[PDB]
Amino acid sequence: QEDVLAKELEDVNKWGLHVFRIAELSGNRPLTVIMHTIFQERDLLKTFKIPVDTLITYLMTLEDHYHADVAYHNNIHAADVVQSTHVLLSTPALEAVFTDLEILAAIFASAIHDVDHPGVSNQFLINTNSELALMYNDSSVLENHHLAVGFKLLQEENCDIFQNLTKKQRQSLRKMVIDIVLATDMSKHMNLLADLKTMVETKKVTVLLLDNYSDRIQVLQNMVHCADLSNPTKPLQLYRQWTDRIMEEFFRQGDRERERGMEISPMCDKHNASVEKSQVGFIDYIVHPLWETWADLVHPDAQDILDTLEDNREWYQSTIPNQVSEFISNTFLD
Ligand SMILES: CCc1nc(Nc2ccc(CC(N)=O)cc2)nc(-c2cccc(Cl)c2)n1
Ligand SMILES: [Mg+2]
Ligand SMILES: [Mg+2]
Ligand SMILES: [Zn+2]
Repeated sequence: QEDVLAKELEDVNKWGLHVFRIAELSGNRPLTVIMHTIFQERDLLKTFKIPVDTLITYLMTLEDHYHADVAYHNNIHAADVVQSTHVLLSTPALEAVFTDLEILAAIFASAIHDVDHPGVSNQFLINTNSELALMYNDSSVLENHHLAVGFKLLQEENCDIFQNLTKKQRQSLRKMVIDIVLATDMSKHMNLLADLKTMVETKKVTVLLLDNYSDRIQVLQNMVHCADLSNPTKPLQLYRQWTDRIMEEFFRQGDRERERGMEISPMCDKHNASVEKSQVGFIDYIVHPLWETWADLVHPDAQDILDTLEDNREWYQSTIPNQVSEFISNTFLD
């Protein structure tokens, strides 16, 4: 089994890693083994003097605080966004652009970005007056929680993977990670995309040239957001599993809504679902516009990702036997 797991991990730098197989082979530890592999490959243990046992202990605890019973927002998703961010960081157009600390920030933000997700949306938590929505005053409720948990876990026994960073490095990493994870709040999508467009319009090359924090952090925010919305750009066997998982999670939120006598949210009604038309809409109004802009920023590095996305759209279009539009307006606008 150890030999087979290592053969799968050989694809860690490739778009389309068999992350589900890795989850099976690791005894459901895809986040831990993927993060460890990535930390080794990028020499981040040596650079930031992170003891290996400390890394593993944090990683295992982080992974335990992802909910295994939640169908999509679980440790397998987290592992995937980590690995996708890892690949995007190595695109040719960004060679030598980011420091090691910025790289660590992006990867760490990706690892914690959904930790302790309950499998229901921000709008559900707000509308049911949940404890979390009360704690966070209705704004980026989940994302503020993921951050709080991700950092609090560093305080458990032998979990402080940032113990040998300088005070300035810790502060700077924490500021970046907060900015990145808050930008994963889906309601920020349109503003993020607008800002990414504007940056592409004024971009300078030599490989991209990024002069200031503001431009660098924008690119990292968008990167991780692209990684979070990367499933439809993956090989179709992977995409299809991610779609089945997200619909299961949504339909479960619908069932909770139904039991409380609430109006069933768009995309959450298992009795009135249009899975394939809804993916086509998601790709057309959200994922293709974002990834086309990312592809411009890194031109021509992301051409194959775009082509896969377009092929994957045709497949869902071809398997069709209020809701999309209401879901989009409520989810991706401020
Ligand atoms: C198969 C990949 C996938 N991922 C995401 N990601 C996503 C969208 C919204 C949220 C917020 C939430 N409701 O939890 C979270 C993730 N959304 C979808 C989706 C599904 C149906 C319809 C739409 Cl517009 C989007 N599909
Ligand atoms: Mg999230
Ligand atoms: Mg409580
Ligand atoms: Zn996510």
